[PDB]
Amino acid sequence: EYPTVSEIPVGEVRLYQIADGVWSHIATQSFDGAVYPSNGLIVRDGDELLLIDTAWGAKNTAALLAEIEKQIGLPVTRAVSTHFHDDRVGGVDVLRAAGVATYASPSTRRLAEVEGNEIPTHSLEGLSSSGDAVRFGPVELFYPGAAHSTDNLVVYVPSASVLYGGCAIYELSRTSAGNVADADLAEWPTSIERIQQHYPEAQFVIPGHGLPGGLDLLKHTTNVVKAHTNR
Ligand SMILES: COc1ccc(O)c(-c2n[nH]c(=S)n2NCc2ccccc2C(=O)O)c1
Ligand SMILES: [Zn+2]
Ligand SMILES: [Zn+2]
Ligand SMILES: [Zn+2]
Repeated sequence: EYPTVSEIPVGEVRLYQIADGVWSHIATQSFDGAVYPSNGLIVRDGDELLLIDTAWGAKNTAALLAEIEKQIGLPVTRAVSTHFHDDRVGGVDVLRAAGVATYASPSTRRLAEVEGNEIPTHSLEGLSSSGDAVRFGPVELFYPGAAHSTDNLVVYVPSASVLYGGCAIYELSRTSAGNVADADLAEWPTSIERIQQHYPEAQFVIPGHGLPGGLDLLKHTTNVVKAHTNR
């Protein structure tokens, strides 16, 4: 039963094992009087944890580490932010203070710095060209090309067929485009095509926000992006 926007108060974080040593983390945040859910990933790396993305702010991210310290007991050693916006890097100073090594592509780090946002300390090399893939312990990092943002990465857990799409992939419940202020609408469908062509084997697909599904979430995102383009 995947945790939903309701059963999580803004300030709290729930974990949801997906497979052997793979969790999503689920948080909530208020924007413009509404409440939205947010997903990241946790991947066991021997006796320690890889974190993908913050829980959308300093308070939610301190809760996330406390919820990891109650429920799993292993130390987060590294974190990756999948793009430069506040829902992915907000909480990076909290991670750093606790001893977590924070990572992002040089492009994410430059865009975060221009935007004023928290800047992960470490640089991920070899992701500057669309279709680039690099190994990062128990996951592959993949730059599909510009989509939700010019810098957006996706993460694959070969051991488990878990594709974490971040904010480049929409949940089925989302039937209109969200925040596309920094998006490349022209390149978004091609970038999703590179994800399909690189990861046909994926069996679990986690959007940046809301429910996981199958690879149908890629075709869903393409349908929503194209409808928005033709507004
Ligand atoms: C200060 O934090 C914010 C506020 C508003 C925002 O749109 C964001 C944000 N930047 N990048 C993304 S993705 N953000 N969240 C977007 C969002 C949140 C919930 C549901 C759907 C979306 C979406 O626009 O795709 C971050
Ligand atoms: Zn964003
Ligand atoms: Zn997002
Ligand atoms: Zn659809």
